[PDB]
Amino acid sequence: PGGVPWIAVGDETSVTSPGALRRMTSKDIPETAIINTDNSSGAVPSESALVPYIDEPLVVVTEHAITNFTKAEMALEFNREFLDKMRVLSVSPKYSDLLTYVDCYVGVSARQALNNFQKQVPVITPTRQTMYVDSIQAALKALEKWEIDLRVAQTLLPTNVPIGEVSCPMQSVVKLLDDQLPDDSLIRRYPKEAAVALAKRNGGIQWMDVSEGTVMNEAVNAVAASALAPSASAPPLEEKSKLTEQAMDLVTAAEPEIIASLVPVPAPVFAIPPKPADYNVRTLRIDEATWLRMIPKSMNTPFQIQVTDNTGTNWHLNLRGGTRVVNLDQIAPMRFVLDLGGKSYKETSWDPNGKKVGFIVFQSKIPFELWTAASQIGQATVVNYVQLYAEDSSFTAQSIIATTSLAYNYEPEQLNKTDPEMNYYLLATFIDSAAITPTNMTQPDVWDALLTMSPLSAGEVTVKGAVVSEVVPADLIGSYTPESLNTSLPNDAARCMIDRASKIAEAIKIDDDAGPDEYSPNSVPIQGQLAISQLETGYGVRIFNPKGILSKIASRAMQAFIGDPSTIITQAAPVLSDKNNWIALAQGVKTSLRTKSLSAGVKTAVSKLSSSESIQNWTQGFLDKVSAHFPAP
Amino acid sequence: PGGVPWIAVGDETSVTSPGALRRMTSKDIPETAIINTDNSSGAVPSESALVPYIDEPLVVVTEHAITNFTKAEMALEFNREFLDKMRVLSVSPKYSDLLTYVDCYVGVSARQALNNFQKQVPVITPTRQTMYVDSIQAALKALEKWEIDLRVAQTLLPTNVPIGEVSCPMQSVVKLLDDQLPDDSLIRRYPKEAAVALAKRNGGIQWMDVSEGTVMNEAVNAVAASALAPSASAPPLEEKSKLTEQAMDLVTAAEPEIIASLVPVPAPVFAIPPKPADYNVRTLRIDEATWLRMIPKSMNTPFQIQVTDNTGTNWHLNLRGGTRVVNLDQIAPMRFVLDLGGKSYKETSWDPNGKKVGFIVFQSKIPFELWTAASQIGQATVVNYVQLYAEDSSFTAQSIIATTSLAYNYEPEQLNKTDPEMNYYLLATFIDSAAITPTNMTQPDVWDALLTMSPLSAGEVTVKGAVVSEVVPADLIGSYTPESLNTSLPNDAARCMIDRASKIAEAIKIDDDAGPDEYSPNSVPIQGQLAISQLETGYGVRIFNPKGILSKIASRAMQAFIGDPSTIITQAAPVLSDKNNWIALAQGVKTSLRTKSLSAGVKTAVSKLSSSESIQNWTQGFLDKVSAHFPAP
Repeated sequence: PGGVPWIAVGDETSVTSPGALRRMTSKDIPETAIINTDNSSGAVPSESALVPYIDEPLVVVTEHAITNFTKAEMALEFNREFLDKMRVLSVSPKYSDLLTYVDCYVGVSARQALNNFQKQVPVITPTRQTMYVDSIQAALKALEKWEIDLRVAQTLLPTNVPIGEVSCPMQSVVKLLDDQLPDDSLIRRYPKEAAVALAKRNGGIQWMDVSEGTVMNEAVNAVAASALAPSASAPPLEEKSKLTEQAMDLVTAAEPEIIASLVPVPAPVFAIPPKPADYNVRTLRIDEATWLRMIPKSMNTPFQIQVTDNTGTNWHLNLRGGTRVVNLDQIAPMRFVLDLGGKSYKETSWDPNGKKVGFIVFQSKIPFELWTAASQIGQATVVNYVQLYAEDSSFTAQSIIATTSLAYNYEPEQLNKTDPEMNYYLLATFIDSAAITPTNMTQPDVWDALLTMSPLSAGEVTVKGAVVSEVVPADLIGSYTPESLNTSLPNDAARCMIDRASKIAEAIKIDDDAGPDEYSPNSVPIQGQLAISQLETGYGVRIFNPKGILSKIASRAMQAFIGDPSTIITQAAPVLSDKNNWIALAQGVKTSLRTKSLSAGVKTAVSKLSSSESIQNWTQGFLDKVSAHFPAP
Repeated sequence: PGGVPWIAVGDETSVTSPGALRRMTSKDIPETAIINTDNSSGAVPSESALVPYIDEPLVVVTEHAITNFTKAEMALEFNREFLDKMRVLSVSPKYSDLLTYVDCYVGVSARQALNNFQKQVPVITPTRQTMYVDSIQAALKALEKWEIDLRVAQTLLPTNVPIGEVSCPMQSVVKLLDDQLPDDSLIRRYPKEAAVALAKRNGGIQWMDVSEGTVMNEAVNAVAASALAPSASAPPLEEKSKLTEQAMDLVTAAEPEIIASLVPVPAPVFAIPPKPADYNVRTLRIDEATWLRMIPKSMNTPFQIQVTDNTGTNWHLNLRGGTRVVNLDQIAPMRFVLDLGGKSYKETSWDPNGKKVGFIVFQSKIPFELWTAASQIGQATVVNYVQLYAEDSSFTAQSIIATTSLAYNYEPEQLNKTDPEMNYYLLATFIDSAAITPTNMTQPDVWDALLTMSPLSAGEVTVKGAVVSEVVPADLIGSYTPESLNTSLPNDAARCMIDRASKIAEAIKIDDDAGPDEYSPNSVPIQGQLAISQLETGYGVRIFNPKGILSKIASRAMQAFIGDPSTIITQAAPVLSDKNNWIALAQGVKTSLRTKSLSAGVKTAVSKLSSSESIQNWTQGFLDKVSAHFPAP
């Protein structure tokens, strides 16, 4: 049943009673007290001075429990011949001898025990338990180095054949092990023990008995090894159970009820651990990356400003048309690592070497692109900076900046944006103490490098470059242009949904061994979602088609999904763009995987035996070599 | 008890029995049917063909129905002698006689009635109970003119006195009735019916009987009169058990636990119906009223823009420095109504008469402070406009503009706020069909007016001209300047803290009767907070003051709170600036009322008495005038 035994003190209490039950202890059951535990293996100190005599509680043991603590005992008992050599655990534990039975009220809380009066409930003290588990693990610790030697013996040459059977003279095989087992092995010390230890765990390996001249099968797990056997027709039962589980282990952890939701869904339950993303800021098309800002080009204006850092060091820099900043608002607190290294940045009178670059945060009410003077920038700070080095590269007659790792990360906490009229801008540019001539340096920024972007808030997701509290996974399907997707933020909705939906794809592969252009238990749900869409009364030019074609289209379309999951959100993909196609896929994945009955696909069934029979030939191939180079009298 | 009777069908059920019971019906107890009902008053017809012959549900009648429904009957019998004169209702209904005492499982639910079983329970059907009040109620209509003419007889001359007794010959007083009662009064027709009627409800009025030649008291409500009658030294009980009632009732409405909350509190629960406010935009200090936006001086330029109306009509209106607008953002929709009567707006080349003014709404990303051009208004629409009339005023030789009602109700769901850097502005200026010379009219705006803010919300509370969904009543104390209030919006937290604390302010006065510079149970919770504060060492110079000083300071301050409820949101209020003083007062009123024992103030107790015998003294002299001018033979 489970829980803890109880005793009744009310003497007139039946159910739902104030003070009916109390805990059972060792004064209630004197036997369940640690002086009456058998001193087998010498666990309890016999000398009377060291025994506590203080009461201890009682816990109920379930069936499955003893079913495992008994099983754990046999970990020792494969190696018993070796244990006796080590003079340890002479008498086996026998878990059940540690048990004890009462028929008293059983339960976790007394309210539940009050009506649970079982019979012959096994019981044990917590201290007697700890006396047991350590004993097993004690011997397991003792057998460690012996264990490795047994494995290296078995794995030196094939002791198991996947399918069928093989044969080889014994004197030949032991001799080949003589010169390859390490000298410091305990097979060297104790052969006769190892020999019977092997034969307990392999039906093939036997040992004829010199007494009566008899040889026999000795292994103990005969019932186990059957389920691991290919038949004349299909693979072993074991993995055929396993595989369909792992498919359901994925479809479960990918929680399809979310990725199918046609309703507003909060961001955190939909977000997953995102991945870093990479960009080259200069090269972007501005009309796409909606999270960028750019001071307009071609006005001739150009000026200088001075901004300090946390230390207060005053600097100088330029701003000019064409310069770009990121709009720090709603950038879903993020991280910036920019590597200027590998570019030239050399002017006719401005060498990049020696100068400094850095990040510059901004605060100014006027929108960024309307900046035209030093007055309106308002509040600004320099958060980080480095000093550059330049190196000559393969392209002869030039030099090239060495590696940089300008770091910075964004956190809304410090900024504390409460004024609904505030603006926030980040920018990487040359920085120096002295002023810069407006024409002696002519770059608009230094954003012409490699930018690696990494998220910090995994509980908040942007969509189309804009943060949002909730998302609707249904409506994302078939709404992205690959121009846009490359310019997406690393913690975008699709990013979390592309790989999450990819997680569905592995299941389909692990279940579907279908080739090109034929139906499949997971390609067919699309097919139904196609036929009915045809038959309705609608726009355009209607078209009928026989099911011979309709069936292929789904299979042709599904093969895309495993081939690339990201294509479903790509705009106007032939089949997967539509949502009704998408949903009908994400339910069959659940249902098909729940109706399989210990089966592999026809093509997987046929191939695996043939791949298996091929190996068995190679096993006799190796064994036949063992004999010729190690004969027998 | 109460609820519904239930009859049994299984007879073998104890608890959680699914359907053991069944709703009893009038057929099961055929005494509760309308063919057996006592037809006293003759309500139900007496012809078989005109009778429902259909059963009805049963409802249980509880103690408090019987005590009151019957008690309602007696209010009829106070006027029996006229009812009978009208030959109606010869037999009084006797509510209880329409019941039948049964014993069954009774309860609102069959579940709860399952174990709730009773004995001799009153039962009635709805139709029977409906008819009973109809019998009562139709008589109250019958006495629709009698009772009015009854009261005027009592109210024409003082029949009741607050204290003591008075006297006047009955011969005289009746003679005063005859010449001052309307000829149509029912008492003119039926003198003796009135005479018995008044004697039942007034002990003083007692009639001699010619047979026995005796006379005695007659009133039927002597116990009731003993509640409203004062003692020779104490006020009446009823009006005391009535005052403490009001005071508690006001506090429970004021919800002291909110206005004493030390942590954040949501807005819609906190706020209550607001009152319209008024401001003078031209006269507010632009720094104080943060909900204002205005163009700097010193630009030297001036420009005109075209804006369309909802009807597509186009209009021209000019702009300059100091032209104030209002930030429609963080306003929690208001009603903007504008009046112009009483101003001049007359210029050397601009006669305001005949022109038009209107509210113009702006939508731009560009912040209003940095406008200079006509291409950066953004989106505009003349949301409303009205014509102008002019008349001459007390100032000789110049006219004045007449009443205007230019109104617009701000409503954010129209604005469709979607851009975090978008901006909204509202203007009030002149509008003309064609262009207007920027020079001949040099008013920056018409914002010199009497604008009335009317809130369109109660769940939305602004603070310091800015909205917030979370208010902390503790921190509103000592945080408003005498100016900052006069810049706030009507839907402010303070005006919500004020108009609520007034009821707490009003609550005190009904109980408390202190005066100048003496303590009270309600001024004392302040005083407890003062001793401990000065006792602990603070900052500056520690000073010491005996308790006599503290006692006055608390009462004086509590007078100041009663004098002006709005004294606690101020800044630097001498005593009430601190929350601990405010908090302790808040919790102290609840105790001070619940711990009264039918008590009343000590000074008032004398005053109530002393005032009353003056009323008696006045009354007697007035009765004397009756005998002087209606002398009995």
